[PDB]
Amino acid sequence: DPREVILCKDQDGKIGLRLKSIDNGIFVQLVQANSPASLVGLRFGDQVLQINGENCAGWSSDKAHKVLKQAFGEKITMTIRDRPFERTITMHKDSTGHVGFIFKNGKITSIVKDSSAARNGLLTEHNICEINGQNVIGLKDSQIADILSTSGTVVTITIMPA
Amino acid sequence: DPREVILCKDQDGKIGLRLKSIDNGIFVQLVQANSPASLVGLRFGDQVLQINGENCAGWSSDKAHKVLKQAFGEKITMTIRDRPFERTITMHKDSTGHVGFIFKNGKITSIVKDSSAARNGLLTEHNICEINGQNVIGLKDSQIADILSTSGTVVTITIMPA
Ligand SMILES: CC(C)[C@@H](C(=O)N[C@@H](C)C(=O)O)N1Cc2ccccc2C1=O
Ligand SMILES: CC(C)[C@@H](C(=O)N[C@@H](C)C(=O)O)N1Cc2ccccc2C1=O
Repeated sequence: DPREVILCKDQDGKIGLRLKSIDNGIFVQLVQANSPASLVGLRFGDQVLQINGENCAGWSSDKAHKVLKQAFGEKITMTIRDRPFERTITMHKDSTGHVGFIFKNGKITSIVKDSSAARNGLLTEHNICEINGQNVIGLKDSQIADILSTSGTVVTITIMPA
Repeated sequence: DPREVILCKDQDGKIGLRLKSIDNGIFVQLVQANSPASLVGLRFGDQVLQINGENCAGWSSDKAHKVLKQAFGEKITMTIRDRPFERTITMHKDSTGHVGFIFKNGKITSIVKDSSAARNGLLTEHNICEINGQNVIGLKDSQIADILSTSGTVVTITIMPA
């Protein structure tokens, strides 16, 4: 089900959040670390239903950001649906220490034949969100590879359509 | 998470199934009624992981259909993941008996302002799969409207990206 969240604006007068209009709906594109957004448990992928009571259905990215910018008081209220496009998939590394997919800009671009990823039916055109609980949104590809490399045999990732 | 299914080829030498390659993965596009696919509970949206042991990752629509066509013997085995893109949303009709969205060819094309659909954050470019348990895949728009009309106030629908 959805849920309500109350959060306050920081010194610089922001919440550390980017919103994207996708199919006439507003979605969290990035949540900056240690921000008011972070504390109340907002994460990349969350759907924004209302902002201060008003429905977001139909709003552009620009409209959604302009509402928050001129939003009145200390406290903004938001009705959220938790990552509705969330898919978790558990994979196992082979002898070479690989689960078997290629990615660019944190998005899966190809699957390796007869790998663990192929076995479990991983899909391309999906962004990597987490790896074993560690959020990888807004990291460089090399930083993602480090996390993959420093993982154990069991590799659980969370994905979403691009 | 996944599961195995065994099914036999019918008199006309088919299973009554269409498969579509989506993001280097095979998916059920349509399940013809009273077919071997229908028995054993295949439905539009299911992901095909293996066909007769072999991983489907990377296969084209043509490749996937060609495997089944020349597949040896009475019995085909398939590893399936049940509708992984499934999203349910419950809505309530207004005074005019409307939840507030437009659709064409069983796909949501627009949301009505300040409706129940807007309130609950329904998205366009999503196919309607069920309505209160009733499957509406392969129905005409008018037949869908009948089911909507003959629904009560509470309207639960299942959707998927187009
Ligand atoms: C094996 C390589 C090609 C692959 C990889 O580490 N694969 C993982 C998912 C596995 O199988 O453990 N990487 C690492 C990397 C770093 C920077 C930019 C792109 C990539 C990429 O595709
Ligand atoms: C309000 C009307 C135009 C709408 C509708 O009854 N939808 C409900 C779910 C609502 O608006 O709540 N319909 C009915 C129909 C029949 C055949 C083809 C398209 C449509 C369509 O968009």
